[PDB]
This record gives sequence, structure tokens and C-alpha cells, in this order.
Amino acid sequence: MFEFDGKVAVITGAGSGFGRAFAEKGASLGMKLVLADVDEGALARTVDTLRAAGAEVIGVRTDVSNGAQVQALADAALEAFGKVHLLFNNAGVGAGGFLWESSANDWAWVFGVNVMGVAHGVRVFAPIMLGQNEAAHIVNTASVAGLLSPPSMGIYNASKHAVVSLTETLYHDLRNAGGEVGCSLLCPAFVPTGIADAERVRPEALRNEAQPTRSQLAADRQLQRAVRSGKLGATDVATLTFEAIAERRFYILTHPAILATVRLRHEDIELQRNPTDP
Amino acid sequence: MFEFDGKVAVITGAGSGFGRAFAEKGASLGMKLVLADVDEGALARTVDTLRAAGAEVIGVRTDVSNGAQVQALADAALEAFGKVHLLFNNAGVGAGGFLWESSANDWAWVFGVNVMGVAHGVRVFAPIMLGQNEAAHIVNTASVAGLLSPPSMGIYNASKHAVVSLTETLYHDLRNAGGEVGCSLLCPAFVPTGIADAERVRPEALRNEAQPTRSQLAADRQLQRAVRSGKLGATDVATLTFEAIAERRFYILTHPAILATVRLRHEDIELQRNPTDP
Amino acid sequence: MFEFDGKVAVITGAGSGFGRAFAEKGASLGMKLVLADVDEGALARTVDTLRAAGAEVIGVRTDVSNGAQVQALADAALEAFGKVHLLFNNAGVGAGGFLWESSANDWAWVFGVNVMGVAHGVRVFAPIMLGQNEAAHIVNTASVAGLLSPPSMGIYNASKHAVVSLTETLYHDLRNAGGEVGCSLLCPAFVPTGIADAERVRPEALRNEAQPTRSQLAADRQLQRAVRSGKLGATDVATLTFEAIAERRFYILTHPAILATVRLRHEDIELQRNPTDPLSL
Amino acid sequence: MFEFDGKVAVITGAGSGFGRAFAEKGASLGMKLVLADVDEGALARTVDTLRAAGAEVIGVRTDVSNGAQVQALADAALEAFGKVHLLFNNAGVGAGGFLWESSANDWAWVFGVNVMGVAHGVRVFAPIMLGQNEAAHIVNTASVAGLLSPPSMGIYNASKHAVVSLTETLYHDLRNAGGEVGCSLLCPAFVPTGIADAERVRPEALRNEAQPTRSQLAADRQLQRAVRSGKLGATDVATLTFEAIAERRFYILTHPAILATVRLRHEDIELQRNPTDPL
Amino acid sequence: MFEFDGKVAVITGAGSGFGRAFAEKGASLGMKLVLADVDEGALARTVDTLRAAGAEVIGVRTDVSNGAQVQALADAALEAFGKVHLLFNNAGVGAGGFLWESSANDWAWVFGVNVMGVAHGVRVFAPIMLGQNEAAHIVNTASVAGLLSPPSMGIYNASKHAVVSLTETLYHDLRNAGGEVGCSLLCPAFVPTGIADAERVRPEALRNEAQPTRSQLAADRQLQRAVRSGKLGATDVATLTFEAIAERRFYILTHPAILATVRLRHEDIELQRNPTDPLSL
Amino acid sequence: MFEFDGKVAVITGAGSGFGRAFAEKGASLGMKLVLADVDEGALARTVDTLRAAGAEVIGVRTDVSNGAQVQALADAALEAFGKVHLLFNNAGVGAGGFLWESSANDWAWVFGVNVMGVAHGVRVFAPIMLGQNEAAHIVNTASVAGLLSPPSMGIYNASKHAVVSLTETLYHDLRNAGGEVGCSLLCPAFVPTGIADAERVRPEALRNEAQPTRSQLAADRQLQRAVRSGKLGATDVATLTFEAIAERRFYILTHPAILATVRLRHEDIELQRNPTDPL
Ligand SMILES: NC(=O)c1ccc[n+]([C@@H]2O[C@H](COP(=O)([O-])OP(=O)(O)OC[C@H]3O[C@@H](n4cnc5c(N)ncnc54)[C@H](O)[C@@H]3O)[C@@H](O)[C@H]2O)c1
Ligand SMILES: NC(=O)c1ccc[n+]([C@@H]2O[C@H](COP(=O)([O-])OP(=O)(O)OC[C@H]3O[C@@H](n4cnc5c(N)ncnc54)[C@H](O)[C@@H]3O)[C@@H](O)[C@H]2O)c1
Ligand SMILES: NC(=O)c1ccc[n+]([C@@H]2O[C@H](COP(=O)([O-])OP(=O)(O)OC[C@H]3O[C@@H](n4cnc5c(N)ncnc54)[C@H](O)[C@@H]3O)[C@@H](O)[C@H]2O)c1
Ligand SMILES: NC(=O)c1ccc[n+]([C@@H]2O[C@H](COP(=O)([O-])OP(=O)(O)OC[C@H]3O[C@@H](n4cnc5c(N)ncnc54)[C@H](O)[C@@H]3O)[C@@H](O)[C@H]2O)c1
Ligand SMILES: NC(=O)c1ccc[n+]([C@@H]2O[C@H](COP(=O)([O-])OP(=O)(O)OC[C@H]3O[C@@H](n4cnc5c(N)ncnc54)[C@H](O)[C@@H]3O)[C@@H](O)[C@H]2O)c1
Ligand SMILES: NC(=O)c1ccc[n+]([C@@H]2O[C@H](COP(=O)([O-])OP(=O)(O)OC[C@H]3O[C@@H](n4cnc5c(N)ncnc54)[C@H](O)[C@@H]3O)[C@@H](O)[C@H]2O)c1
Repeated sequence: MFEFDGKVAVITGAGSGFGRAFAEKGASLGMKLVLADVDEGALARTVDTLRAAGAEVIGVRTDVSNGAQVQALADAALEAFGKVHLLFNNAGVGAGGFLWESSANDWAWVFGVNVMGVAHGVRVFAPIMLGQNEAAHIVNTASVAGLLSPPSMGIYNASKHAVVSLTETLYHDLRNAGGEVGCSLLCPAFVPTGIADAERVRPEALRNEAQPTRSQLAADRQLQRAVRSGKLGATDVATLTFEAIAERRFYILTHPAILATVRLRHEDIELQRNPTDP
Repeated sequence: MFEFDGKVAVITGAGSGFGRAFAEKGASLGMKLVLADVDEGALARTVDTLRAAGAEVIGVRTDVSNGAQVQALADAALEAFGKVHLLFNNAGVGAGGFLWESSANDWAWVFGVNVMGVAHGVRVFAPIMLGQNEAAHIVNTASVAGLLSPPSMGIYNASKHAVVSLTETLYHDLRNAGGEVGCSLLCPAFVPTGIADAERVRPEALRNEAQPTRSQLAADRQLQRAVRSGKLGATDVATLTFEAIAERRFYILTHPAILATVRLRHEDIELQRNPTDP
Repeated sequence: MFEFDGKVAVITGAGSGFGRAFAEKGASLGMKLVLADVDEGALARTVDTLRAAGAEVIGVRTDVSNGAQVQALADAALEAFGKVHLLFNNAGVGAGGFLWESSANDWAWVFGVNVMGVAHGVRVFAPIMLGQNEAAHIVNTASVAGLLSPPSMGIYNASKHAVVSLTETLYHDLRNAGGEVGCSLLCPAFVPTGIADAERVRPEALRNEAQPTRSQLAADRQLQRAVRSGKLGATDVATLTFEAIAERRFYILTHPAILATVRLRHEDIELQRNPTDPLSL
Repeated sequence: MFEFDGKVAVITGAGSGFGRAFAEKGASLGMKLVLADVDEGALARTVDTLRAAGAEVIGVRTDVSNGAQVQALADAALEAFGKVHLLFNNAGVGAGGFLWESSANDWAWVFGVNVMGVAHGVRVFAPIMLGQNEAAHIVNTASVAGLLSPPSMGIYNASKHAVVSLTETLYHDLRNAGGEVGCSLLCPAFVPTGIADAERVRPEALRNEAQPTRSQLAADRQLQRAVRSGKLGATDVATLTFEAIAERRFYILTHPAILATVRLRHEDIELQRNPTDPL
Repeated sequence: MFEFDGKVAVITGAGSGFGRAFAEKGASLGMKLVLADVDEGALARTVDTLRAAGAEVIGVRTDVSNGAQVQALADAALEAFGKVHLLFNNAGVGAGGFLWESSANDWAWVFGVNVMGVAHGVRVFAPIMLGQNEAAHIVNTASVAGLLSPPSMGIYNASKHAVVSLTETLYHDLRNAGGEVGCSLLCPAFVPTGIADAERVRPEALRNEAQPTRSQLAADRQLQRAVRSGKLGATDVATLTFEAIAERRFYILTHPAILATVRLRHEDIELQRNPTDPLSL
Repeated sequence: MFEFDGKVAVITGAGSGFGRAFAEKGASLGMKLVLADVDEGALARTVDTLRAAGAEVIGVRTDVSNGAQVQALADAALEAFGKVHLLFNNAGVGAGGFLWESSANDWAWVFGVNVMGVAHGVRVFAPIMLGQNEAAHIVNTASVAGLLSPPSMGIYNASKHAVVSLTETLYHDLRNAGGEVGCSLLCPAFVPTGIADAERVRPEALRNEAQPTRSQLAADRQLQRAVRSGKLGATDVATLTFEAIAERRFYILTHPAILATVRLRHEDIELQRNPTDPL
């Protein structure tokens, strides 16, 4: 099994939600923590909270869409603790509405965080991990939206399908390369976190000047209800994720009840049948 | 059935491969053609060839990764022919190698063309089509790599999974919106085209200064053999695609033999089983 | 076999369709190209692209219905390359509709290009080829419309039957005169080209003041549909034509499926039978 | 049964050969005659003889290659007799020799008469006939040279193949348009007429300045010999032609012996076999 | 019930762990906060974040083992808010290892914070609270180690049994003196805090020149593991503690699962039985 | 069976009360005696009387709150008799009154003797005993006040609960380390000794300048009354203690009647019930 005690975990999106939960779980297993977030206030508060729980932790404000900042995060992790054993490419954002009503900025924002942030983390940290000649593991947070295509969330859906596939490919590439570095793919259903309020960290350069359309308002309200009503919490997702890492299990479906809907989409494809609305 | 005679088709990646084949097929059905490509020479030659076959056609040099140029393409199409009835968001590029060995530029290049080009086309042309109150259809070229995750092609794979999902979502959004605009998703296996030589149109700003790694060289050689040995040609893909448009069929699998491998990946997911190499 | 590499081909109608495909095929075999067309824009693009791919090519704007301009085309050919070995009398136009509804200008236009253009080509270039004491060959583009008489195409049909018989006669005349110059007759069915848009190169002096009739409109639209949906392309016509030249075969029927209805017309004649009605389209 | 008594026939080339014989046969059937030829002296000899024998006949000098004059021929026909029921687009000329040795003027001359003269007649008279709502018929004189490609006659051959196909198409077009206007295609072999001396009516603007070549002289000598030695006369051709019109028969082959040579040509095409010389 | 909104809480050890959680809970109830700690950096961050979320709070660096500084903390409390209603004598440290291997400095350090800090708190603030004629309450943090005697923790155990009994006695003394001041005794099991890292705030004068022994290393690592893996958090301890204060309940056992082994120790004593060996960890 | 003849006992608080009685009992068992007290006059009276009766005994004035002096006590013990087999960390003091009314010096005094004196003894002597590879035993004098929390005695109570738990932990630690060193915990109720007059040995540095409060005077009067009226004597406590050492019994409750009150306190804790006043 994968051992955690005294190892180093780097966690993006650590100021909230799953990322904060991963930090708490990692601390309880004896991990040293490198926490990264673009939300300065959330990051600072999470660092202080983890320290008050006895964790050894540093924080590095990081916009994961920026390759130079992700490199800087790795450099900070090595300077502090010498090694990186666990990477959670977890930061994410969303936007909704009829697909054609979204702006170019919306596409750039969501793909910059949800895909390029994951890409940067893999590109920067996998060589470091491969060079250490020790067990290490990379966990990428997708979503059940990486296995399904629900209406009015097409940009988010597409970004999460990209994370699914790049992480599947990563699994094969790491094996073909050899070594003790593995990876997993986390695909949760809705959990009460801050994800429905992702607009709070949209960068100024990507703001929309147009007011939200009717379908965008509807999608935003829908996501809030879905998020607020999830029956598993972020703490449960952290527990299940670390169990999967210990077993080096690739697919982490925290809400396996979704599998009926996933099977439906897969059946559409195998039957070359126009997409079913369930 | 969808009628083509006298209608207007806008085709990206028209200078080669599937795009040139779509232009020839469209011309044989009586369509007016708006051809777009970033490769100036290929675009000009394709325009001349189609004209020598009696087609009514214009060409617009277009980098589909650039939203302003995709808008300009729509403006040129309307100025020439007044309407757009068929859109082929078809331009694409690729890169390969162990996932972490690829550069940030590689990610930006492939996602800029394969995802943002599709996104721009949907964003710009779907409102035009919805406003015409006539039948229209949008075809997005993914790949079987949008349904599978083969090793050493992770960036390409991820971009094509994104196209799959955004197009599935588009299908639902168009229905929820109402109207006569539909869409389809084209997922071919390997076909002898120019796709293995996509580096010919990598923009200067995204060039790699480092020489290719061992795995990148291997992946490039593998793709060339796969592409050169495909048993269906681009003309066959065009024929099958237009048949699907006529029936408004969403999933266009030109090589349905792939479905055994697709089922294998779907089984991995449904069973939460680590990815199988077939 | 007939040698192409290093030889000189003169092609009329080279801006589009078959002529352009002949030029591409000739270039791929190493021929020097003299390309002629009245559509200066199309001709310039054809020449430019062939030259950029490495051809030795000149383009000469030529109205093949004009005897002096055909003579000027031969002069430009000889001035650029010294010889002419292959001549494609290929430019052509068309018009349709009930035969009596067409104008005198329609007859003059179609026959000026389709018959007189071929006639000038033969008259000007055959003596040049005979005087060279070298293998040479003349290919005239007729049509399956030179072997059949489909309705509402009578002016075009008549011009193509004229090309058929003049070329058949040339075959015998060249053998009677003796020497190494031969000829072939190309008779394709519908192929995607610009031929249904021939009005774009009708000269202003032969324009029709009158509005087109119902039967003329119907013939135009039927021809547009038939041409654009042809299953063989201009490239295929060029490939088959050069194969025939190589073996000096006279009849080039690129679409042999036409033979059932050619046989029907022949048996009408042989039985003195009133022409069998064509099937519905 | 197409009926002739009291109907109006327009005949081109009426001063000689087939045209004169059509006129004499039409007169014997009680037709009113409108006779056209570019040769005014020969046209007058035909008209005056028929008028002396009691026919209703007018003569109109006409160059059938000139559309304006063909229109005036129709105008005179309608002015005199009110209707046109039978049209013989019959005037014709020829030239011979190795194909490439002929001049541009040779092409323009032979096609002007043999094709454009027929085209003008169809263009001018077919709408008249269609508008009359009566039985009418157009006869175009081709030749067996419209069915075969004999050597050294390429311009003539090509002109006659054009007549063959335009008349076949006219047959289909008339049926598509509907009505009682029909047509026939006359394809005779050599008959002793004046056709071998067609140069007598070559217009000045199309004169050749060069002397004839060996092959042109050879082709002229062959034609003179072949025309002189036909066993059927112009009267016989007229008899057979009106016989076929009566039955509305399209192909009029006055010399059916040539069909063996026609089958050979057709077989060449059907087999894509290099043209066989029948020797 | 005990009223919190608008009342004044003084919390020692407020920079981390339970103390920080008490301050957060007090802020959420509308209490004015006087927060004390010797870890100036941790205390400043705690105060800053609470104030930014809207608390009325002051932070006062205080070494609770120093009687004068505890008196200074009361003076700062009264100067800022005029009253003290709730006192959490909560700061604490620890050391482990075989009892005889610990130094005199180890005893002085642990007892100075864990016992004397509580003693100074009671001595300084109880008279203030009694003189106010208002409801007030003192909460002393002991531990389940004040109810049990686990091996290799004897100095810490002893200090926490001292807190237990002094607080039990204070309960009776406050009732005998009369009035509205009460007290409670908080006895948690392991919770993720900084308590296993207490060496970070050992004063320089009480440092050990000697290397740590095998049994001291083992005790430190066991404590690190037990603390970090506690299933209840500091927030939960704060929630349960304030619920107990509200009902003025004396014993606060946040981890009642400890009761089986507390009963075992009690029956050892009641039966005059040699202490039952603890189970393997 | 732990054996006493010829073994060495170190006894703190040897000038009075339990400590003097331990010394007399040890002498009767043939032990060599190392006697310590901060009161030099009382220590000399004990030492000289025992020596007169034929014991091997030395006296070492010792303030057990001072680690250096406890070390010197061990040094003198080893110098005179070579070994230490029995240690009574017995010296103790007290103070009373409402908890918050006591001074900082009261806390420092009572904990200095009652807890630090015991801690110093364990720290200094346990490694000696462990290194001897012989049977040895440490006895710490707590009180029933280490098992209960009677009102107005909070400083004393807390100090004695600390002794209880440190000695229980010592019991577990000695077994974890291995060897033949053990310990016991002596928990007597009130006995007529000098404990109610402990202020006679309060060091000058910890003097109170304030006069006593009503509750402190009340607590002093109660203690004087309770101590004077115990029915067991110091000799009896010494008898019971050596009896328990012989059996290696840990809990030494010389007054088992208090266990009803102890069960009540234990029940309070087990039920999380506000402390019951036993009245
Ligand atoms: N919560 C759910 O229901 C749900 C379901 C499935 C998947 N997910 C995914 O889980 C991941 C974690 O999100 P969450 O639910 O904890 O939401 P969250 O909002 O509570 O936390 C996400 C964090 O990412 C940070 N972040 C955003 N953009 C960033 C950037 N450019 N650089 C660095 N940090 C950035 C935010 O500031 C925030 O602290 C995301 O990838 C999300 O898409 C969430
Ligand atoms: N050929 C296959 O085996 C295969 C299989 C599955 C999917 N596909 C997809 O089919 C689509 C068509 O590719 P193809 O196989 O015809 O390859 P191709 O190389 O023959 O044609 C692709 C064309 O896209 C153009 N293009 C590239 N970047 C562009 C940009 N930024 N803007 C505009 N045009 C741009 C290229 O210049 C080229 O003409 C692509 O999306 C490709 O990923 C191909
Ligand atoms: N395309 C078919 O279906 C088809 C079938 C049978 C025969 N044909 C014959 O093939 C030949 C080539 O035509 P295509 O189909 O390639 O059509 P096209 O329109 O593509 O090419 C014919 C070219 O001839 C040129 N041309 C016309 N008049 C001219 C003149 N006076 N002088 C010089 N050039 C002139 C036109 O500009 C044009 O570029 C013609 O003779 C046509 O009748 C075509
Ligand atoms: N005689 C044969 O052996 C023979 C065989 C087959 C077909 N034909 C055809 O039969 C038709 C009749 O010829 P014929 O044999 O009676 O020859 P012919 O010379 O005896 O008579 C033809 C007449 O047409 C006239 N003509 C010539 N050019 C004219 C013009 N521009 N306008 C008006 N009239 C004009 C001539 O003056 C002459 O009177 C011709 O079309 C000829 O091609 C003749
Ligand atoms: N965490 C547990 O498992 C646990 C269990 C039972 C009891 N306790 C008790 O809980 C109390 C709070 O500790 P915690 O667990 O929150 O640990 P902690 O280390 O997170 O917090 C204790 C705080 O006390 C401060 N402190 C230490 N010495 C001080 C001094 N001289 N003056 C002022 N402040 C001082 C430290 O700086 C620290 O901020 C302590 O009394 C501890 O013994 C803790
Ligand atoms: N007597 C009781 O009722 C009673 C009950 C329970 C427990 N105890 C405990 O029994 C132990 C013995 O007390 P006692 O009852 O014999 O009282 P005691 O007064 O008769 O004797 C105690 C002796 O300890 C000495 N001493 C005090 N401070 C000292 C120091 N700093 N260093 C060295 N010696 C010092 C005193 O001088 C005195 O001689 C104490 O720990 C006391 O707390 C007594």
C-alpha cells in the first residue's frame, strides 16, 4: 500500500472545498502540506487553520492556469520539504448556459483552470516525481461531468472530459515509462462546496461585460441547488480519495449511484443513438 | 430529410483531408462553399480545384483558434451568400509523447485549434443559424480518440474528448432552445490525410526549442503508420458524414469496428477498474 | 508506346475541367505545357499552380473560335518550345432548350467553339506535326452527346456529332497521308466541371436580348444537376485519356455504361426505326 | 397518313437535284409550292416550268445560310399561301481533301449552308407550324455521310452528322412539346445531281486563293465519278421521300445497301475499335 | 441559561487548538474576546482573522506561568471591555518518557503552565468575577490524562490530575462563598492540535542540555500520532464546551468512550488493586 | 516477599509524624537509615534517639523542594551505606481556604514540597535503584486528599492528586522498563502528627504579608480539629505501610472507611454529575 507518514502533499484549490478537505486528511496521516490557491484570503485562512490543528504546512498563492506560477509552486515545495510525493491537481471553476451563449472569455477561463492547470501540474511535477525514485501519486479532480454531458454546462463538461482522458492516458504513459509514480482520477457528483460561486475568482481580464442570459441564470440557479443538496461532504470525498490512493485505484467514483446514468451515455455511443435525456 | 441544394456550407480545415472532401461532396449536392484554412497555399489550391469542378466557392484564410478571425469568416460567408446552413468545425492538429514531456506550447496549440476553434465556430455561427428560421446543422470533427485514451497521445485525446462532450451538450441545448438547428459528432478512426504532418501549421509563437524526446519521436512514427494505413479514404468519410446529416444522426462513427475497444473503456469505467490496455 | 516526357502538349480549355486535368497529368509525365483559354483568370491560376509545382508551362489567352488566335497559339508554342507533339482540342460550350427556341447567336456560339475551334486546331497544328517527322497525336473532345441525341440539347448534340465524324475522318486521312501523326476521340459522360456554366464565357456580341424560355431553364438546371453529380472526376478522364494516347487508341469512352443507349440509337438507325423515346430522367 | 393535296411546301435548293424533284412531286400531289435557291436563274427555270404546268408556285431567291433571308422566305410563304405544312431544308454544298488541308473558308461555307441553313429553317418555321395547330412536317436532307465517315470528306461528313443529330433531337423535342408537327431525316447515297459542282455557288467572301492540293483534286475526281454513277435518280429520291413522309417515318434511307457499312462503323464504336476501313 | 452575547471571554492558549476554537465559538455568539498566548505569531493571526470577520477582540501576549503577566491580562481585559464573564484557563504543554528520565526543568515547565497558569487565572480573575455581581464562569482544561495515568506521560498526567482536583475544589468553594460565579472542568481525549509540538514554546531557561532518551522519543512519536488522528476536532470540543457552560455542567467529557478505562482505574482504587496494566497501543 | 533486614531506607520528613514512625519501624526491622528533614533540630532528635537504640543511621538536613539537596541526600546515602533499597518521599505541607484567596506563594510552597520533592526523589533515586539490580521500592505519601476534593483545601488536594497520578504512572513505567524496582502510594486519612502546623517550616521567600481571611482561618481550625482526632497513630500507619511494602501492594489505604466517599466522587465523574457534597 501507499504510505503517507512524513510524505509531502501539494494541493491546489486548497483554500476551500475538496482541497481544504485533502489538506486536513493529509495532515491526519502525518503528511507535510504545500497548499496553493489563487484566492489569497482563503489560502491564508486555510494555512492558519491547518497550523492550529498541528500540521506542518506552507502556502503559496498560485494561479494554476499560469505555467510559471505552477513551476514556482514546485520550486517552493522542494525548497521547503525537499520532495513531492502527492499532487492534487484539484482547483476548478465553472460556467453554464446554452453553449453558444457563453463568451470566448468563459471558454478561456474554464479551460485555463480546469485543463491547463492540470496540464501544468502534470508537466511540472511528474518529472520531479520520476526523478526521486520513490513512490508518488498524482490525483486529478475531474467530475461526473467528465463522464456525462448534462445540458447547459457544456464548457464545464468539455473541460472535465478532457481531464478524464488526459488522466487515463497519463496512467498508461506512467506504466510504459516505468517507475513508482502512479495516478488517479476523482469523479465526484455534487458536494456542498464553493464551486457554485467560482465567479468570485474569475480574473479581471476575463470578465463578461454582458449581463447573464436567461439560460445562464437558469443554469447558475440549478447548479446552486445541486451543490447545496449533495449528501456526501468534502470530508467524505477526502476520506474516499485517500483510500483509493492507498490502493492505487485509478477511478475514484465517490457517488457510484451515478453509474446508471453513465451506462446510459455509454449505451448511446455503442448504439450510435442520438443522446438520451435521462 | 435535410436538403442541401442551393444551401451554404462553411468548412474549416478545407485545404486538406476531410475538409477538402466535405467541399467536394457539398459541391456535388449543389451547395455553395465557404472554405477556411490557416494554410494559405492549401486553401488557395482547394478553391481553384473546386472552381474547376464547377463549384460556387469563396476562400477565407482563417486561424480558427482566433475568435476574431472566426467572426470574420462568418461575416464573409454572409456577405457572399447571405446565409449559413452547414458548418464543419473540422480543422485539427495533434502532438504526441509521454504526457509530461510535452511543452506548455503543445497544450496551447492543440487545445487552441481542436477545442477553441470548435468553440468559436459554435459561438459565432449558432446564433446566425438560430436567427434564420431555416434548417441548419453543425458538424464537429472529434475522433475515436474522443472516445478512447490511447497511450502517448494524451493532449490530442483530451482535446477530442472535450469536443465529444461539448457537442453532446450542444445537442441537448439546441433541443431545449427549440428550432431547426441540429448538430452531429464525427468520430473517425485513422484515415490517410495530412493530420500526421500537423506541425506544418504550428504557429511560430508556439514552436518548441527543445528537440523531440524518445517517446515523442516514437509517437510521431506510430501516428504516421496508423494514418497511412487507414482503409477508408477522406472521400468515404465525406460520403458517410453527409448521409448522417441527411438523417440528422448525432453519432457518426465512420469506422464502427472500433466499438469493441470503446466498449472496453466503458467497461473499465462502469467497473471502476484500472484502465485496460487492449 | 507514345513517349510523353520532354514532349510538348498544347491544351485548349486549360483553365478548368478536363483541360486543367490534362495539363496536370501532362506535367506529372514531364511534358512542356502550352495552355490556352479565353477565361484569363482561370488560365492564370492554372498556369501559376502548375509552374509552382515545377512545370515548364506558358499560358496564352486564346479564343479558339478565332482562326488567327489559334494560329497565334501555335506560334507561341513553337517560340517557347520549338515543337508540338500533343494537341487537345478540348474547349467547349453548350446551350439547351427546345431546338427551335434557340437563337441564331446560340448556334453561332456553340458551333464556333465546339466545331470551328477543333477545325482551326486541326488545320493549324496538323501541318506542323506532319512536318516534324516525329510521333505526334491530336485528341478532340466530343462527348457521349456526339454518339446520342438527348432531348433539349440539339445544338450541343449536333456540334459533338460533327466533332465525332471529323475526327473519324481525320483518323483515315492521317493514315492515307502517312507518317507518325495520329488522333483520338474523347467521348465522356457527365463529369463535374464548369461546362454547365458556359454562359460565363459567351462573347458579348453573341448575347441574347430575349429572356430564357421554360424549356431552356429546364435544360440548364438538368445539366447543372447531371454535371455536378458525375461519379468520375476530371482527373479520371485525364488518366484514361493518356492511357488511350499511350496505346494510340482512337475511341475513348470513359463512361462505358453509356453503351446500352448508344446501341439503342444504332439499332434505331439500322432498323430504320423511329428514334426510341428516351427514358424519364 | 400525312396528306398533301392543297397543303403548302417550302423547298430549299429548288433549282436542281433533289429540291427540283421535291417540287415536281409536290406539284403532282396538288401542293402549293414556295421554292428557294440562291441560284436565281436555276430557280426561275424550276418555277416557270412548274407554273406552266398549272401549279401554284412562287420563287424566292434565298441564301439559306443567312437567317434574315430565311425569315423573309417564311414571310413570303405566309403572305402567298397563309400556311406552311411541309419544309424541305435541302440546300447543300461540299468540299473534299485531307482534313487539315482545307481552309477556314471551306469550313465556314459548308457549315453555313449544310448546318446553319437547316438550323435557320427549323428556328423560323417550327414555331409557325406549331402555332398552326395542323399536321406539319420538316424534312432535313443529310446524307449517308451523316451516318459514315468516308476519308477525304471530313468537313462534309461532319456537317451531315450535325444534321443527323439535330434532326434526331428535333424529333424528340417536337414530341416533348406536343402537337402534330413532326420531322424526318433523308440520308441518300450518291445520286446524279449538281452536288459535285457545288463550287458554282460558293459565295465570294469564302473564296480560296490557293490552288487545290493533290488530295483535294483526288477527292473532287472521286465525287464526280460517284455522283454520276448512282443508279437511283432525283425523281426516285423524291418518290421515296414523300412515301416516307406519308407514314411519318423518320429515317429515310433511299439506298439501304449502305447499312452494312453503317453496322461496321457502329460496331467500331461499340467495341471502341480503331475505325475500320471498309476498303 | 448562561448568556453569552455581549459578554467578555478571556481565553489562554488562544493562538492554536482548543483556545482558538473557543475564540471562534465565542465570536459567533457575540462575545467580546481577550485572547492570550505566548506564541505571538499564532496569536496575532488568530486575532486578525477574528477581527476581520467582525469580532471585538484584543490579543495580549501572556506567559500564563508568570503571575504578573496574568494580572496584566486581567488589567487589559478590564481596560478594553470593563468586565470579565468567561475565563478559559486552557494553555498547556507536555513532555513524555519514563518518569525518572525527565529533568527538573521538565517538571518546572509543565507544572508552571499546566498548574500554575490555571492557579494564577483563578487567583486573579475569580475575585474580579465575584465582585461584579453578575453571572460568570471559569473553565479549566484538564484532559482524560487527569482521570487516568497512561504510561510515559507522568509529568503531564500529574499536572492534569492537579487541575482536575483544584477545579473540583473550586466548584465547592464557589458554592460555599455564594454568588453567581461557577466553573467547569474540560477533559478531552486526543484532538488534532499543536499540543504534541509544545517544545516550540518551552522557554530558553528551561531547555534540556541532554539528548532525548529512547523512551522520550517513543512517547513523543506516539503522542504525535494519537493527536493528529483524533476524530473530533477543536471546533467540536468548543461546541460541546459551550453547551456545557450554557447549562453550567461541571464535568465536560467530550470523548465518553474513555469511560471504560476510567472505570478500570476507579475500580483499581476501590478494590485496592495494583494498577491494571494498560492494553498495547 | 520484599525483605528489609540489612537494607537501606531513605526517609524524608523524618523529624516528625509518619517519617519518624517509618524510621522507628525500619530500625526495628534491621534497616540502615538515611533520615532527611528541613528541620535540623527535629531531625537530630530522631537520629540521636534511633542511634542511641543501636541503629545504623545518618541524618542529612534536606529541603526536598531543592533538587541539588535531594541529589546530595542520595550522595550521602550511597557514601555511608553503598545502596538504597527503600525510599519514602514523605515530607509534606499544606494550606487552606477558598481557592482564589490563596497567594501565589501558597501554591509555590505546597507544590514545591508535595510534588517537586517527590519528583526530585524519583528522578534522583530511581536510576540508582534500577542500576543496582536488586529489589527496591519507592513509597510516595499522598493522602485521601489525593483521592477526594474536600472544600477549602484545593491547593493541598491538587498537590496530592498529582502525587497519586505520578506514582501510578511510575508503577507502569517501572514495569515497562523492567527490573525489581517497584513503588507504592500511601493514602492516609487524618492522623495526629505535626501536619496542621506545617507553617513552621514555610521558607522565608514564600511568606504571606497579608493577614488570613475568614475562610483560611476556618480551614485551619477544621484541620487542627480533624488531625488531632484521628483514631490511628503514626506508628500504626508505619506498621500498615511496611506490611504493604512486603507484599508489593500499590494502594496503601490506612483508613479504608473513606472509600464510600471515594466511590461517590468516582460516580460523579462516571455520570458527569456535578460534584456531590458528601455533607
Ligand atoms: N463540489 C462539487 O459538487 C464538485 C463536483 C465534481 C467535481 N468538482 C471539482 O472539484 C474541484 C474542487 O472544487 P470544489 O468543489 O472544492 O470547489 P471550491 O470552490 O470550494 O474550491 C475550488 C478552489 O479552487 C480555487 N481556484 C479557482 N481557480 C483557481 C486558479 N486559477 N488557480 C488556483 N486555484 C484556483 C478557488 O479559489 C477555490 O478555493 C474542482 O475541480 C471542481 O470542478 C466539484
Ligand atoms: N485523419 C485521421 O486519421 C483523423 C482521425 C480522426 C479525426 N481526425 C480529425 O479530422 C479533422 C481534419 O483533419 P484531417 O485528418 O483532414 O487532417 P489534414 O491535415 O489533412 O487537414 C486539417 C486541416 O486543418 C488545417 N488547420 C490546422 N490548424 C488550423 C487553424 N488554426 N486554423 C485553421 N485551419 C487549421 C490544416 O492546415 C489542414 O489543412 C481534424 O480535427 C483531425 O483531428 C483525423
Ligand atoms: N463535363 C462534362 O460533363 C462533359 C461531358 C462530355 C463532354 N464534355 C466536353 O469537355 C470539354 C471540356 O469542357 P469541361 O467539361 O472541362 O468544361 P469547363 O467549363 O470546366 O472547361 C471548358 C473550358 O473551355 C473554355 N472555353 C470556352 N470557350 C472558349 C473559347 N472560345 N476559346 C477558348 N477557351 C474557351 C472555358 O473558359 C473553360 O475554361 C468541352 O468540349 C465539353 O463539351 C464535357
Ligand atoms: N446528290 C447526291 O449524291 C447527294 C447525296 C447525299 C446527300 N445529298 C444532299 O442533298 C441535298 C441536295 O443536293 P443535290 O444533290 O440536289 O445537289 P444540287 O447541286 O443538284 O442542288 C442543290 C441546290 O442547292 C442550292 N444551294 C446551294 N447553296 C445554297 C444556299 N446558300 N442557299 C440556297 N440554295 C443553295 C444550289 O444552287 C442547288 O440548286 C444537299 O444537302 C446534299 O448535300 C446529295
Ligand atoms: N489536543 C489534545 O489532544 C488534548 C487533549 C486533552 C487535553 N488537552 C489540553 O488542551 C489545552 C489546549 O492545548 P491544545 O491541545 O489546543 O494545544 P495547542 O498547542 O494547539 O494550544 C495550546 C496553546 O497554549 C500556548 N501556551 C503554551 N504555553 C503557554 C504559556 N506559558 N503561556 C501562554 N500560552 C501558552 C501555546 O503557544 C499554544 O498556542 C492544553 O491544556 C492541553 O493540555 C489537549
Ligand atoms: N497527618 C495526616 O493527617 C496526614 C494525612 C494524609 C497525608 N499526610 C501526609 O503525610 C506526610 C507526612 O506528614 P506528617 O503527617 O507526618 O506531618 P509532620 O508535620 O508531623 O511531618 C512532616 C515533616 O516534613 C518536614 N518537611 C516539611 N517541609 C519539608 C521540606 N521542604 N524538606 C524536607 N522536609 C520537610 C517537616 O519539618 C516535618 O518534620 C505529608 O506528605 C502529609 O501531606 C498527612
